[PDB]
Amino acid sequence: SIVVSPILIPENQRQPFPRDVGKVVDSDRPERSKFRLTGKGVDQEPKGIFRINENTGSVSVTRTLDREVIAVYQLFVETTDVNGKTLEGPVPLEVIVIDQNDNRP
Repeated sequence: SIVVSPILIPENQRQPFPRDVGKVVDSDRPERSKFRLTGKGVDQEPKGIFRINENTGSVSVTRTLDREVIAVYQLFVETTDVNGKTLEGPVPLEVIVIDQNDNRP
């Protein structure tokens, strides 16, 4: 089953992106299963902000972030087989935009 935990990433972080900021992993889904990531920040606006590594389940950010655009990107993950079928999910994944030495409290 997809195991996940809120990913708290600091806003304003700059390039070079993309960069892994976490890992969604499945406890038992087929070793062939590759993960989908979806939600505001992925395929929902803001689009193309977060992308998970379909195979590793590594959640990666593609650019900087700001807490006023979204305080929490609520993504949704799904385990998919090489058949493209979803065997698990959609499960939710939350990416919260934390500050860094108070970037913008």
